Order: sequence, then structure tokens, then C-alpha cells
Amino acid sequence: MENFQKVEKIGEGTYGVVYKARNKLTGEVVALKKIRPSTAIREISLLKELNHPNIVKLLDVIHTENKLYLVFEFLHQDLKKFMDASALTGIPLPLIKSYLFQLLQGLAFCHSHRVLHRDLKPQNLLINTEGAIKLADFGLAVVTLWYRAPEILLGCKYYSTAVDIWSLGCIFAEMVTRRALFPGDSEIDQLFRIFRTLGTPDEVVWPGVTSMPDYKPSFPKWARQDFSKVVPPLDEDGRSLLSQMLHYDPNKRISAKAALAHPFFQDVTKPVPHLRL
Ligand SMILES: COc1cccc(C(=O)c2sc(Nc3ccc(S(N)(=O)=O)cc3)nc2N)c1
Repeated sequence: MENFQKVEKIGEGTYGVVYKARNKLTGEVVALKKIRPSTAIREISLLKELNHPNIVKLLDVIHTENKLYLVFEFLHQDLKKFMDASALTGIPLPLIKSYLFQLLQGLAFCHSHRVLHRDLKPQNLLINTEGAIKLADFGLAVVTLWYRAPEILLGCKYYSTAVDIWSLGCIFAEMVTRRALFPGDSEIDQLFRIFRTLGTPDEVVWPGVTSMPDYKPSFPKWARQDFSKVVPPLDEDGRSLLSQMLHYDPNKRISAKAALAHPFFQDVTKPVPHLRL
């Protein structure tokens, strides 16, 4: 832009690059995403009116000279950085619980407004010094596949809100164990890592799975591993909730609204994180 002074590049998605920038006139500090369709533009408008404390605010949309700029409120750190910074000691359970609860509130909100995120990952979950966490970089209707729902990997053409619950479940597990749950480095490796842990799905647990676009009868048949080995440091309420967020059948997978009512959140609080900026 010309009305902006780039302070530094802070990220890059599969459609654009994001910079920390300052409004040369107002002096406000923002996150500016630069991207190099009636559906999109209107899909974006909807995003602008999507206001919730757990959703990064989209301030302005500027279309000029073969470039599309999205101006967002700036947050100081993403969850990936915070997790790395917390790798030696781990994020305290109360904070993990607070973050999960808040993200579920944000998803409950977008989902009730028929908005799907589609690409949740630690890098697009942003945190501030007051203990909040917000959903950022919504996806429109080397890329990381670690948080991709199985139905996407199996070729489903129509995503449902369940894909976001799956991604969030993977992130929840990662915050707890301090290791990515399914770190695949290809679509098939991602799929098979999921199968090796949760068991190769079949018609019993996932009606219709064998008729999905990319399903092959030749997939290996792995037995489901004991769930207590998956996220050991997690108590039973947490494990129960996670298992519901990771159901194979999108229709059995717990909703964000239902997840918010899970016993795991009975004692939820809002701790302040120790952030090094
Ligand atoms: C492809 O476009 C994207 C991708 C992901 C997020 C956003 C986005 O809206 C952002 S990023 C941000 N600040 C920030 C991010 C990471 C870090 S770090 N690495 O912890 O030092 C520090 C500050 N604020 C907003 N609002 C845009």
C-alpha cells in the first residue's frame, strides 16, 4: 500500500502475505494481508460484519491495482510461537482450557452464521496479553496438512462445520502433549497417520466412508490405539471431549456449541499468559 508503512513481514498464507504495518495518517498499527470474484468479495463482506471477541476484526478491504488488501486489527503473537516458547514447561492446563473454550466460542459464532474457517492451525490463532485468543486468516470457499479433517483428505466436495472441530481437536492435543498429533508430510501420510492412531475407518464407525471419492479398499487396516496413550497428561474429561472432536463421521463429531457444554469446562477460568514480545 501507499497509506501504509510496512514495519515487517510477519507471515504468509496460501493466497497472500501478511505484514505488520502502520497507518501513516492515523498511526494505528495493523496487520495487512496482501493478495495478488463476486463470490469472494461478498464472502469477504460477510466476514467484515462478523464481530466476536474471539474473531480477529477485519477493519478494511481495499481492492486496487491487481492487488487485494485486507486490513486486520493487530495481535502480538500467534499460538505456534507461544507453544514453542512454552515447550520446556508446557502451557498450564488452565490456560489450555481457556484457549480451547474461547476458540469454541468463536467457532460456535461463525458456524451459527454459516461461516467456516477451513484451515485452523496454530499459526492463525492469535493471542494478546489479556488472555484472549482469536481466530484469524479465514479460508475462503509448504502447506501444512497436520490439522486437515479426514473427510477433506478422502475427497469430500462439501465441507461442513465439522472440519473446524477436527482441526481444533488436533490443536488441543498439541497444546497438551507439546507434539503435533498427526504430523503428515503428504496427503496419504496424513491420512495414514490418522488411521494408525484412530483405526482405519469402516462402514460401522463411518457410514458411507467406503464410497468416498478417494477411499481405496486397499488402504491398510490398522486397529485403533488406546486413547490413553494419545494424550497421556490429559484427564478423562479432556480425553472424552477430544475423542468427540475427533470422531471420524462428520455427523457424529461434536459441535462447537455442544462442546462448550462439556464437563471439561466446568472449572474454566481466564488466566493471563506470560508473553515475551
Ligand atoms: C496470510 O495472512 C495471515 C496469516 C495469519 C494471521 C493473519 C492475521 O490476521 C494477523 S497476524 C498478526 N500478528 C502477529 C502474528 C504472528 C506473530 S509471531 N509469529 O508470534 O511473532 C506476531 C504478530 N495479527 C493479525 N491480525 C494473516
